[PDB]
Amino acid sequence: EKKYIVALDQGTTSSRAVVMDHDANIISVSQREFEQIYPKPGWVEHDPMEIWATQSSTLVEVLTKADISSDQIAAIGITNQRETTIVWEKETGKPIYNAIVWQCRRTAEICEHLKRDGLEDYIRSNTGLVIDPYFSGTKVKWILDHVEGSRERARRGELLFGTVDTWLIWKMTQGRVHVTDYTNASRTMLFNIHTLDWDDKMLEVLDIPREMLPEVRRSSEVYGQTNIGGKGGTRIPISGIAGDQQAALFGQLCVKEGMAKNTYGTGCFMLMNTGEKAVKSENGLLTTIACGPTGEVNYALEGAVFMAGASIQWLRDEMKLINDAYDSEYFATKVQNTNGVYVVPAFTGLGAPYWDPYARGAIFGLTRGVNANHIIRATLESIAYQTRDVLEAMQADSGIRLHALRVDGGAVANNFLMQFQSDILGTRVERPEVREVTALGAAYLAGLAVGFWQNLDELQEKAVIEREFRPGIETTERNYRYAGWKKAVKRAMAWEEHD
Amino acid sequence: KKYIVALDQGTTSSRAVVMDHDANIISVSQREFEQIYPKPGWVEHDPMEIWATQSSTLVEVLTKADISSDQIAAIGITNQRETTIVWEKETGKPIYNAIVWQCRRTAEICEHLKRDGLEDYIRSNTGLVIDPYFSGTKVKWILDHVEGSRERARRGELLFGTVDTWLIWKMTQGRVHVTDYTNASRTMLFNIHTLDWDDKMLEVLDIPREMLPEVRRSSEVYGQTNIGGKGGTRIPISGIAGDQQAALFGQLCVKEGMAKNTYGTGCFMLMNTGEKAVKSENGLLTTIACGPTGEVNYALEGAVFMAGASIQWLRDEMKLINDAYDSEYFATKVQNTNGVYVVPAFTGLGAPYWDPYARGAIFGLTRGVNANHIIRATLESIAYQTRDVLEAMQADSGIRLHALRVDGGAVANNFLMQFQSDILGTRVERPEVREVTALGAAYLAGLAVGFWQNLDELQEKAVIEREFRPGIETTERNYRYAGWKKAVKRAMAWEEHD
Amino acid sequence: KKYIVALDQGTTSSRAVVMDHDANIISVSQREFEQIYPKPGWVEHDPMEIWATQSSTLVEVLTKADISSDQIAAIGITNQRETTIVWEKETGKPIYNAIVWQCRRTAEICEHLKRDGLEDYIRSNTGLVIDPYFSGTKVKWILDHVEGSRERARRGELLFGTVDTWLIWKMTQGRVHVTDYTNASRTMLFNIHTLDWDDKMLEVLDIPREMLPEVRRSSEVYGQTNIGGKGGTRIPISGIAGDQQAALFGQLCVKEGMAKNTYGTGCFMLMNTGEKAVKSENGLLTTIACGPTGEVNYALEGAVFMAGASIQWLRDEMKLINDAYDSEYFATKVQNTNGVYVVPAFTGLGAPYWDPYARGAIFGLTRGVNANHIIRATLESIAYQTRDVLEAMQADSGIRLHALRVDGGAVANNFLMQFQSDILGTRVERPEVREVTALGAAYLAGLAVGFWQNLDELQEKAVIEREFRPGIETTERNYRYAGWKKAVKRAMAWEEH
Amino acid sequence: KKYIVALDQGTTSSRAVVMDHDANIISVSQREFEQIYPKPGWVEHDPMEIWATQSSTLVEVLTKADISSDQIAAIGITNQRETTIVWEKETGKPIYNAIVWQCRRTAEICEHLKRDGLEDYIRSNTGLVIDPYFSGTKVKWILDHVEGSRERARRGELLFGTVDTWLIWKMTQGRVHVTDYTNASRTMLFNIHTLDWDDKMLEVLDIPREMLPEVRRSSEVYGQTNIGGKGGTRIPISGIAGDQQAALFGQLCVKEGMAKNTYGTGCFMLMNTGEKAVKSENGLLTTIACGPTGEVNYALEGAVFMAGASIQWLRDEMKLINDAYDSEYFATKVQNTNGVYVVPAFTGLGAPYWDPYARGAIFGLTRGVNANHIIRATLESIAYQTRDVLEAMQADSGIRLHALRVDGGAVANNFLMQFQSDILGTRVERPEVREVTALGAAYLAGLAVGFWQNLDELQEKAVIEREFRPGIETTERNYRYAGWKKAVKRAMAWEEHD
Repeated sequence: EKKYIVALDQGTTSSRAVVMDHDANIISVSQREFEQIYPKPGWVEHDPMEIWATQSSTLVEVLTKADISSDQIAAIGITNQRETTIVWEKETGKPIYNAIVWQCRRTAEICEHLKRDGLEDYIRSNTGLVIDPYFSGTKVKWILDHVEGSRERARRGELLFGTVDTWLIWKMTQGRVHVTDYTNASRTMLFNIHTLDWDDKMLEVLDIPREMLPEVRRSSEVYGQTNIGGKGGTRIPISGIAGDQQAALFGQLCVKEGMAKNTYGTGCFMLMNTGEKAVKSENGLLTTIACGPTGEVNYALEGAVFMAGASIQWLRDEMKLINDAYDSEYFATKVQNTNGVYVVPAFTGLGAPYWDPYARGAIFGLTRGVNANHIIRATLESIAYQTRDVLEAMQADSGIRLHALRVDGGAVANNFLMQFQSDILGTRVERPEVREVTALGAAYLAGLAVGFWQNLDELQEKAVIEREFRPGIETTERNYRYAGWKKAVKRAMAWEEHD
Repeated sequence: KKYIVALDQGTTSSRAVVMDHDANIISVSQREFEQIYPKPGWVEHDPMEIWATQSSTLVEVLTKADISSDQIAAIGITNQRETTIVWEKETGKPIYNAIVWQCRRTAEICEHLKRDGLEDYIRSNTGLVIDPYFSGTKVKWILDHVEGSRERARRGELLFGTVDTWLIWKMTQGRVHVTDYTNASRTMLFNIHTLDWDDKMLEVLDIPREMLPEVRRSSEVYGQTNIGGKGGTRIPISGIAGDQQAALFGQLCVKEGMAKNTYGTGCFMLMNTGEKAVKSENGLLTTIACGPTGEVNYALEGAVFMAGASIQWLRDEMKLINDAYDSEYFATKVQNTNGVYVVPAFTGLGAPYWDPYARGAIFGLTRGVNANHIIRATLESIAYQTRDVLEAMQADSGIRLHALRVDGGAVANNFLMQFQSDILGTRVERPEVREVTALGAAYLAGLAVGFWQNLDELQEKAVIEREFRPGIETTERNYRYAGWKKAVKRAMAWEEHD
Repeated sequence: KKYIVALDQGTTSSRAVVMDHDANIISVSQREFEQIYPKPGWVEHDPMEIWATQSSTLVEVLTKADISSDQIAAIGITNQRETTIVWEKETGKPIYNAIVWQCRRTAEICEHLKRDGLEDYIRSNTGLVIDPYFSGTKVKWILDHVEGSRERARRGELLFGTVDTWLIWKMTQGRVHVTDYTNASRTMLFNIHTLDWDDKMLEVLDIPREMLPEVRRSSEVYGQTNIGGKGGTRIPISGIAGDQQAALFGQLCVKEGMAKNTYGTGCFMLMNTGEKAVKSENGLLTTIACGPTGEVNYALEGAVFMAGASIQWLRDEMKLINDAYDSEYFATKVQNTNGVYVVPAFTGLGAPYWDPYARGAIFGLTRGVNANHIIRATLESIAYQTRDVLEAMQADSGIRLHALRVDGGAVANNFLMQFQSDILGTRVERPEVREVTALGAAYLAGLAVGFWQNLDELQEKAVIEREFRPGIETTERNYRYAGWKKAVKRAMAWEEH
Repeated sequence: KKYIVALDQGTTSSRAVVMDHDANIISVSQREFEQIYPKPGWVEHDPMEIWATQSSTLVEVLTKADISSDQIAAIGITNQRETTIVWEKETGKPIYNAIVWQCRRTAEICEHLKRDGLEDYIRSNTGLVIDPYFSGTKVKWILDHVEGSRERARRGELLFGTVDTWLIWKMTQGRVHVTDYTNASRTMLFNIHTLDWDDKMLEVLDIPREMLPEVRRSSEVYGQTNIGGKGGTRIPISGIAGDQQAALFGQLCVKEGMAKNTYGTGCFMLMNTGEKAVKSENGLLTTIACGPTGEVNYALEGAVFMAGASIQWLRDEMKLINDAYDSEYFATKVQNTNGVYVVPAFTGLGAPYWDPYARGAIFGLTRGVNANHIIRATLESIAYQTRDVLEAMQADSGIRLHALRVDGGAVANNFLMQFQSDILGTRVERPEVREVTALGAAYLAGLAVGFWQNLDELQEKAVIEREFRPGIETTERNYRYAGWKKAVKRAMAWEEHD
C-alpha cells in the first residue's frame, strides 16, 4: 500500500527530502545545496528556479535510491525557510525577480517609513511582528516598486505572490493550487493573527494588490496532489505545510504551553508554545503562530537569530579556514579559550532581541598572539551567546527559566558547542538522536491529514535524548564571559549608513 | 515536441543534457556517485546510486530550465560500456553491485580461456580479446559467486545487464529489457557477425540465455517513460549507444576511415571501418559502431583505461591539486618532468598491451623532482598512451591521420592538447563542444522520431575551436617516446597470480 | 680594512650587513627570534636570543663572503627603539626578559602618572608623551616587580639598557656601558634639552642613576670587539642610533624639513626639524635625530605600532598566506574590501591616538566577505594610519609634503605602495635600497673612523627605483578614509582599566 | 674549562653541540644549508655555506648559553663523509663546489676502473667498492673538469680536502691541512693496511700527491683556534671522525661484533671487526673505525643513501607533509600501503647493490591509493633497506645480531622503530640522547686533552630509553620483504650508460 510519508525540507542553503515509515523512521535522505547571491553587501537573493530544481531533484533522489514507488507514498509534507519572498507571472509561471531571502536587508529604508508613520504598535499588536527587513511585507513592495508596471498587472491578478511553501506547491500542482499556511502567513507581516486573515491596513499601507495573495489554510490538510510519474493514475496528495521553525517545534512535540526548543540551522530559532493564548512581548521577541496538537492554531513566542551555522559555513567557504564544518570543533578544542577575542556575526544585521539591520559583523580583542583557532572558537562561542541572549528575553516575558533546553538542528552535532552552550546558560541541554525534527514535523503534520498516524501519542515515544549536557563552569566565569559579548555586541551596532 | 534529452551515465558521474532542434545545449546537470574499491584492482559501483543519480539529474535539468515533460520529443541513452548488472527480475534488486569495466577480478577466469585455446574464437567472433574488461567473465563471476543463482537465472528469475539495459528497465518499470549492438558487442557474449548471442560463448562461460536482454538497433523507439507532469504524458526512449560509439557518431564519423579520440575517465580511440569488420593484428579491438542511419557499422578501437581519471587521482587521493584544470596550471610551472615517468596502470594495461597484471608506477625520481613534474607527467601518460594506440591503429587500418579529432572532458587542457600534437607530430582538432557523447545519443534518439531528418542536417553544426600543430622535431618526439616504452615494460606484471 | 659592518637589531629578527667603501652591500645575514606574549597585550623577548642571533649573523656575513675580521674598519649599530633590559653587571644575567616597546603592561603606571599631573613635564622634557611605549615605566615595572632589585640597583649591582646598550656591553665583555642620544631620547628618563638624565623623572619613577649608562654621540668610537681571526685583531664600534633615526640619516634627510616613512614591524614617519626642537600639538613626538655629522638635531615623529607585523600575523598566525608577497597576490585578487576595515591595534593605538586600551578589530563583515577582502584590508590599514600621521605631521610641521620618501621591507609592495599614494593624494618615492636603516648606522660608524669623509660622497647612491602617483579621486579618498576613522573610534578603549 | 664542543657538519644542516663533564648536552645549534642539483643525479654543496653555517652555529650555541672561549676545554669535529673539496691554497677559494657523496656524476669514471681490472685491487687495498660515492672519482672529476687544475695542484697551488680537512684549515687560517683515519679511509685514495696514500690509486686517478693533507689519528690535538673573546684564548682541536664512526664510537661500540644503525639523511650500519679487517664477499664496505682509545680499528659497513632524506622530500618537494614529524601521523592512518612500495634510489643504489644507475620509483598504484599509503611506504623502505644490509652483514660477519642499537633523529619515529623491529623480527634498542654523532666527536676531542681519561668513565652514561619487539608472523614479514625485493629489482639500471 501506502507505507511511507515524505517531507520536503526547503532550507536556506540546501533543499532536502526525507522518507519515513509508520514507525516514523527515516528510510532515506537526499540533499542538494543551492547558491547564495549577494549582489550588494547586505543583500541575499536565491534563484526560485534553483529552489525548485533542487527540491524536485532531491525528491526523486530519495525515492529512486530507495527503490520506492509513487504508490507507497501516503502523502507529501512540506517545511520551508521562513520568509523568503517570490513573485511570478501567473501565465509564464515565471518569476519577475529573484527570491528575496529572509536575511536581506534591502528594505531597511522602507521599514523606516513604517516607523516614522507610527505603525509599530499596530503591527506589533496585529502581527506579533516587529518592523525589520526580516519580513515578507517590505520585500513584496520592493519587487513591486522595482518592477515597472508590476502593480497594475498585480491588481489585474497577473502576478502572484508567494512564500517558499506557496511556490513549491504551485509548481508542484501545475499551477492548480495557490495556497499557504498559518505559520507561514504570520511571517509575511500582511496577515492578522487574531483575525486570521489578511490585514487591510497592512495591504493598504504597503500598497499591495490583494489579487496576489495565496489562500491561508490549516497546517495539516489536503490541498492538492502531485503527479511524479511512475505508473500512471498515481497522484500524491500534498497535505501538510509549516514554516520550518514551527515544524521543528511540532516535530519536538512541543505542543503544549510553556514548551520550547532550540534550533540551530543557518540561524538559530527558539520558540515557546504559548498555548491557545498569544503573549505580547516586552523583551524584544516575536509573537507568532504555531501548531496545536492537532494542526490547529496555537501561539508562540519566538526568538530569531540570523547567524548560527552560516557563520561556520563562512569560515569554511569564505574564509577557507576549516576544511570540514566539523573541523570547527577540531580547531576550537585546540585552545582553552579565545584569548579574549569576540566575533559578532551580524552579517545580516542583528535581528534579536536587538533588531538592528544596520549592524555588520565584527571581530574584537585582537592581539598579536591571537590565532585562527581563537577566531574559530570565538565564532562558535558566538552562537551560544546569542542563544542566552534570547533565552533571557524569554524568561523575562514568560516568568519561567527552562530546566533544560531542548535543542535540535545540524550544528547540534558539535559537542563543543553543546557543551559550551550548557556552560554559558548554566542549563542542561538535551540532544536527541534525530536532529532533523523539522522534516519530522512536516511529515507528522502531513500524516495526520490522511490517516498515517491518528494522533500525536502514536509518536510520543519515538523521540529520545541521545545526550544531556550539564554546565561545568563557574557562574562568575559564565557571567564575565557574557559581559564582554554584550560589550562587543554594541560595538557591532549601527555600522551601516542610513542617509 | 521541442526538445531532446540525452542521458549520459559516466563511470564517474551521471549527466543529463537538453538540446533543442538546432542542436543547442540548453541545459545540463551532472551528478557524482561513489567508486568502490572492494580490493585493490577491483571496481564496483552501486546500480542503485547509478539509478538515483541519473534519475535525479534528468529531473533537475528540466525542472531547471522550466521544461515540461510534455515538451520532450525523445530521450537518448549513452553509458559506460562494460559494466555488468545482475538483478532479480521480480523485485528489481541487484544480486551484487555493478562490477565496472575496470575491475580486474576476472583475471583468473581469463587465464582458463586462454589455455582452452578460446582465444581465436573470442577474437574471431566477438572481435574482443580475453580480458577482464568485458562483461562476459563478470556475469559468470557473479554467477559463480552467487550461490544458487544459475538456477533462478536458468528458470529466469534474474536479468543480466549493462547500464543502458539497467537504465531502460528501471525507466519502463520493468516493461522493456533491451540492449543495442554497440553495447551487446562489449559483453563477449555476442557474435559481431551473426549479430546475436554466441552459443559457444554462452556455453563456454556457462550463462543461461534466459537472462540476456533483447538486442536492437541503436536508433529506434523502444518504449516510453513516465516522469510525471501533464498526465498521459509519457516519453519515448528512442536512442541507445555505448559512449565511445555514441561519441564517434556525435562527431559524424559515419564514414569508413573517420576517427576520434575521446578523453574521458579513460581514453577511447575509434575508427569507422565501414561495412567491413577489419581484423586487428596489432592489439586493437574490432567493434560495432553506427552508420549514418544508426545501422550497424564496425570499428577499430584502442582502449586506454586511465586518462582523466589520473587527474582525479591526483586531486582527490593524492590531494596534490585544487582542481583538475589546476593541473594545467602546475604542469606548466615546469618545462619537463625531470626524467620522471608515470604509468597510469591503476587497472591493468589495456590496449595494446592487455596486461591486467600491470599496476601504476612512477619512475626516474631524483632528489629534486617535485609535484609539478609529477603532475606534468600524469598529463604526459595521457599523450603517450594515445600515441601507442594510434600507432597500432594506422598499422591495422592502413590509414594515416592527417589530424586527430578529439573530444571529452580533458580536451580543455591546452597543455595536454599541445603536448598531444607534439608527441604525435599531427595536428589536433578540438571542437567547440567537447561533449560530443550526449549529442550522439541525442542525434540517435532524434533520428528515431523525426526530430531531425538526417545527418546532413547537423553537419554545419560542427565547429573547430582549435587546431593544435606540432612544435617539435622527431628527435624530441621519439626520445620522449623512448623513455615512455621503457617505463611500460617496467610497469607490467606487477601483481601476481601464478 | 676595506669594509664597514652595520648591526641591525629589529623587533623580529637580528640582521647584519657588509658594505664596501662604495656603499654597496656585499652580503647579509638574518636570524629570526621569538616573540613572547606572556599575556594578551604583553610582549617580550629573550635578551640572550637577541644577543645570540646578533652574533652569529655577524659571524655569518663575514664567513660567507670570505671576508676577514681584519678587513673590517668598523661596526655600525642600530636597533629597535625602546625595548628594555636590565641585567646583573655581575654575571651579565638579565633579571627579566626584554620588555618590548609594543608591550602594554605599564598602563597602570602610566595612569598614575597622568593622575599625578606629569603630562606637561614629559611632553616638555622628553617631548615624549605618556604611554607604555617608553622604557621609563618598563624599568620601574621590573624594579617593582623584581624583589630587592632597587637595592642592588643603587649598590651598582644591576645595569639598565636599551638594546644597543645591551649589545655593546656583551661585545666589550662588559667593558663599555654606553648609549647614544637618539636612543636616550626614548627612555622618557632623559631630558632632550639639558641633554642628560632627568632627576625629576628619575625621581618620579624611582630609578637609581647608578644603573644608567653614559649618553654619547651617534658617530663616535665607543670601543672595540674581538671576533677571533689573526690575533691582536680588534674591531671598533663607532656608530649608534635608533633604527628610525638611523633610517632617517641613511636617507640623508639631514636638513630640517626632511621626512621619510619607514615600513617595518610598525611605521615611522620622521621629519627633521634641525636644531629646532618643535613642540607637538597634533599627537606626535619630538625626538633627537642626527645632523650630517652625528651631531644632535631634532625631529617630529609619527609612530605606528603595527604595519609589517600585521602582515606577519596573517602568515604565521592566521595562516591566510604562505608567502608575505602572496599578500599582494591576494589583495589584488579583489578590487576593494567589500566594505571591510581592519584596525591593527594589536598592541594598543599609537600615534596620534595614544590608546593603550585599544585592541585589534575587524569590521563590516557580510557573508560575501572572503579572505582576500581581509588581506587587502590589512594592507589598507597600513596605508590609512599613515595618512593620519602625515596629517598631524603637516599640522605640527606647517609644511606640506609634495612627495614621500619611503623605505623598509614592506615597500617592495607595489600594491601597498600604490594604494598609499592614492590615498594620500601625494607622490611616493621609492628607493633602490630599503635597507636604509643599515646604511644609516654604517655611515655613522664610517664617518667616526674616517672610512668616509663627508655625506656628499654618499649622496649619488640615492636612486629612486620608482614613484607612485595617486590614482583615486579626491572624493573616493575622503570616503574611504572616513570609513577608517569610524572603525577606529570603535576599536578605542576596548580594554578594561 | 667546563665544556666541550662538537661540531657536526651533516649533509643538510650543520649543528654545534655543548656538553660538560657529565657529557650533558647543554645547548645546540642547527643551520640548514642549500642542496644543489645542477642535474638529476648530482649533488653539490657550497664550501662557503657549509663554512658559514658551521661557524654561526658554533658561535650561536655559545653566545646563547653565555659561555666564553675560556670555558672550552676543546672542539671535536664530525662530518659528512665523502664530499670533496678542492681549493686554491693561496686564496682559500675553491675551484669548484663540494661534490657531495650522493652525487653520481663519476659513474663513467667508475666504468673505466672496472673495465681496467681494478675491483680487486681497490677492494683489497681500500676496503671499498668502485662507486661514485667515494672521493677518489670526484677529484679527478674536478681536476679534469677545469682547464688547468692538474698542473697547479702539482706545483703546490691547490689543496684537496674533505669536510673535516676543509674546516680545520679555515678554522686555522691555513695553518693545519689535516685529516683522520676514518676520513682518509673513504677516499678510496688511501691504503687501509698500509695506513697511507695508495700510490697506484693516485697514479691511476692521476692525482698529485702534493694536494693531499696529512692523515692523523682520530683523537689528537691537531691545533688551535681563535674565536675571539677575551684576549689570548685559543681553542684546541683534538678529535675527528666521520659522523658514522663517530656514531659507532659515540655509541660505545668499542669491541668487535659491536654494531649500530644510524638513521639520518642516509642510513649506515656499522660493525666493529675489532683489530682485523674482514673482507666483504657480500657487498659491504670494509672500513676504518676507532678503538676504545681513538686508535685504528676495523669495521664493516652497510651504506644506505636515502632515509631521512626521503622524508625531507615528501615535505618540501612533494609538499605532502606539514612537518617532517607529521609522517608518523599520516603513516599511522592506514594499516598498510595497499600494495605500494617506494624504492628511494634518488641517488642510485648503495649497499648492497651499488647501482649508480638506479633512480627512485613507486610500484603498485591503484585507484584507491592515497598519499598516506605513499608516506607509509616511504618509511617502510627505510626499514627494508636496513634488512638488506643487516643480512649481508651477518653473512659477512658470521654474526647473528640479537638487537639493533640504533640512533639518529628518525629514531624518534615509533612507527619506524616497531616496524623496523617487525621486519627484522628483531628487538630494537633506542637510546636516550639521539645526538650520538656529536657525543662521539666530543669524547674523542675530550679524550685527546684529558677532559676524560677513558671510556669507562662513560660506560654508564648511555641509556636505552626504549626497546622494540617484533609482533609479526614470519610468513607475512617474509611476505612483505618479498614485495620489496621485486620493487628494488625493478628500479635497477634505470639510467643510461653512454
